[PDB]
Amino acid sequence: SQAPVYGERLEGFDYAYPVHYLDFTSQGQPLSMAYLDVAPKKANGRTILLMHGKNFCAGTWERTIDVLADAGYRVIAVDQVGFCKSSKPAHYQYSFQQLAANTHALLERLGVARASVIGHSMGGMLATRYALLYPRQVERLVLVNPIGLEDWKALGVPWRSVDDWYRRDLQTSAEGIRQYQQATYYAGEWRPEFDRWVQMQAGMYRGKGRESVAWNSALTYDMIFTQPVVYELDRLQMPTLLLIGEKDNTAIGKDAAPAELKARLGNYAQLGKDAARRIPQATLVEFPDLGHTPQIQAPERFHQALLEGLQT
Ligand SMILES: [Cl-]
Ligand SMILES: [Cl-]
Repeated sequence: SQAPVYGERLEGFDYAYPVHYLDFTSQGQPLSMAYLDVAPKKANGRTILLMHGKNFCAGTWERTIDVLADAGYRVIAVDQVGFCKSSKPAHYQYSFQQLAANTHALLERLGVARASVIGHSMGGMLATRYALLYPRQVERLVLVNPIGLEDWKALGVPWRSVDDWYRRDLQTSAEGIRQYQQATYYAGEWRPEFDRWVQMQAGMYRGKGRESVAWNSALTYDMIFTQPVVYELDRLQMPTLLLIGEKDNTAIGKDAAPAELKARLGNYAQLGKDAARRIPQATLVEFPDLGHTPQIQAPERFHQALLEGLQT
């Protein structure tokens, strides 16, 4: 339907590639991580790991998967615990290290010794933590409009409790999602193909799993707010490519910030330059006219930059 209802683990919503699952135990819980694993026709000898944003899923990478597999990469796209088709635990203490370790464990089981890691938005923050933890196993890091290029709390963004994130998140609607995404993701543009991703998210808040979805969303908002990576960008040991749509204005808590602080948050035109300065081996690629999700807003241009930036 036009306002579809999806389950707690995105039951009813199809990814464009076959979905696999890995069962494991963490923090005393049985958990399941969904992932895509796509092989190239002719292997180039490299493997790519793709990490979704907070509000997107492994499936939202579909065009990037097609492009990279066609270029000869093995492509793995994983749904983190708390997200999408993976488990929504009743209880979990989230950290970027814990999620990175869960992912590292999956890559071990998939036989991957080393990968090039691409993270969008929250996935970028996570990819950063992954790269800090496992540098010998990350040959190249790519961050696509990552969050975490400024430490919001340190700028004066007011803290919100897990409980208050939870109550706020239960109000999520497709109308509200679209208002946010058209402005922040796509630089005021909209195309009908963007609607699939809005309804993917909105439909989880319609079903029987909506409280579990909201609770995990609250725990992961808390993780993003309390556990910055920005101070350690100077520790990154491999070449890092920053692909930044400069119309992005993403910042945690920007709507509860006073006007004077709103005006200063999420300035991606500056945040990219700042990150490039601090990362030892950085290459910055700016797209002046694209927003938070350049890979969806302008797929051909984004993919041409990414393929070239991945080359050794
Ligand atoms: Cl704080
Ligand atoms: Cl160190």
